[PDB]
Amino acid sequence: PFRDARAAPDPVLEAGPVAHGPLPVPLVLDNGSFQVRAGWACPGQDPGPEPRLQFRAVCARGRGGARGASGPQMLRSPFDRNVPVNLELQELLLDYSFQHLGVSSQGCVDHPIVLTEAVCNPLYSRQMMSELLFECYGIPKVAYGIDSLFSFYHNKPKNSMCSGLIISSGYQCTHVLPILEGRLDAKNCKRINLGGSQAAGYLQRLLQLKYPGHLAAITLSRMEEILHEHSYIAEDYVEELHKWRCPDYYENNVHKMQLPFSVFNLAAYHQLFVGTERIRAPEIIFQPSLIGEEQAGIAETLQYILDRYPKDIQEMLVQNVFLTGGNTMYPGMKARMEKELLEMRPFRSSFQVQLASNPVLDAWYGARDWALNHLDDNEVWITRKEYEEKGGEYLKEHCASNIYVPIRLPKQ
DNA sequence: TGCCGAGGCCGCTCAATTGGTCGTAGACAGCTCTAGCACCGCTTAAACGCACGTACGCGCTGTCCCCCGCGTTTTAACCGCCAAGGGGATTACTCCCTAGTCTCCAGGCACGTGTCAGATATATACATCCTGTGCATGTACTCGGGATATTG
Ligand SMILES: Nc1ncnc2c1ncn2[C@@H]1O[C@H](COP(=O)(O)OP(=O)(O)O)[C@@H](O)[C@H]1O
Repeated sequence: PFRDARAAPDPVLEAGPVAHGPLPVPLVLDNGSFQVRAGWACPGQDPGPEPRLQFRAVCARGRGGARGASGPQMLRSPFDRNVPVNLELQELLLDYSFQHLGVSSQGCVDHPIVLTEAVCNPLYSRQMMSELLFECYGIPKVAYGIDSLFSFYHNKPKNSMCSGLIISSGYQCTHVLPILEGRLDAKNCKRINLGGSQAAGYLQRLLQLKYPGHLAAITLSRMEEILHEHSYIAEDYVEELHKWRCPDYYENNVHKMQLPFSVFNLAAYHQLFVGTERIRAPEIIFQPSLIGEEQAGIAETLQYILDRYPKDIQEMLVQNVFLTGGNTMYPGMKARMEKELLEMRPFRSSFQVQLASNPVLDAWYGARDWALNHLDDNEVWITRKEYEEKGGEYLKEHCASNIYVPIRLPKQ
């Protein structure tokens, strides 16, 4: 039976939890598309004690017009396909986050910040995100990095130079990232235009067509439960669906999702039987052709990037296949990935598949551990004055960050 | 009996359709126009469409309560028929008049340009006309009783 989600927690703090040693403790801000995750670096403690503000990245303002609201509670959100592209709907998302974390007082946030961004970020987008940050909030110095690569940095066996493929899958994108000597080989990195949002959207539209008698009973927040709790990824889809074909297996494995009641009441207050549907929603990232979409999918793409290298460095970078982010949470994901990988390697060769320690939070914990180390490496950060000579389309090439290129944007 | 008378099958000859072959004449497809002026691309400052609670108007709804429907059959002539008669619609011919062709011939006017005006649009101020509302009676109605008209 379905549950309902929680809302409106009580995060309130003093003006700044400044510890011993250096006073400018940075904010660690994972600016996610599904949800934002934000908090103080809190140095000198091994386990990250409190990743506060776990909240959905969505805002309310309706037919009333005169007000808007920002916490977990018609709706809007600041992103287009995992790049932020909104003005004040970004501000009132930052404002919520700062106010609930506490801030000093004066006409700026006194603390430096580390902020996640898109695997590639359009130059205009980076420029705007820098302007909307330095101008309005007055931050002293800033760092941009990629969610996935922070999660890798967290999960590495050692704080040392590495190579691998990162497999990442968030709200509206999945990416395959080849990395060599700690550097993202962004020349031949690739992404797929699908993700967990689109899975839920498909599972919704399926069950709407299965039970037209009660369109209103099924809605995204209930699709979330069946997709998180009750769905799994096949080892081989055309074989799973084949064992699902016989009634004696079906009845033993179909999921009985009881709606809340007011004929045994199921003619409207149905038990929403999900069978094959609990496979067809996860599978979208491996076979986007279950939707209309003609793209290679996470299987053909991995082969298509992996055959663009010399045969020795393939055998190097496949030694660390890493799973992180959103959709990798499905049960069975490691097994499907390592089976699909076994067919596309030399007959006796070796590979290894690692799953992130906490697939959803390790991006933030990574950004924490990174900033807490690189406090004083002033070649890594963008300082407030640099933004006055370099127009905002500028970045500092540390590991776990997008590849910079010399370029400039006309503005007046 | 008879005879034959009446009787039942098969090549000429003509008269539409049908399809074929002859040759020749504009009219169709196409080219090059060429030429130019519309389509487009490129900006601009622009109007008007459109996605979106809430007051709330009325579309739809649960009751009882009766005529007109619903059912029958007698009959009543309506409608159908067939057969006969008369002509008038029809057919086939001969004489006849003009429909149609072409050709010459003119100027009527429909065509076209050449200028630029009285026209009507658009704004601002505005007063006024017109709508929506609220509000008495006056009639057009439904009924009952009797006179006149008309059917059988
Ligand atoms: N436990 C889970 N099982 C399955 N899917 C999950 C789970 N938790 C989150 N997701 C999916 O993860 C996606 C969001 O992941 P996230 O890393 O926050 O995205 P991003 O970094 O792009 O904002 C959502 O589409 C959601 O459906």
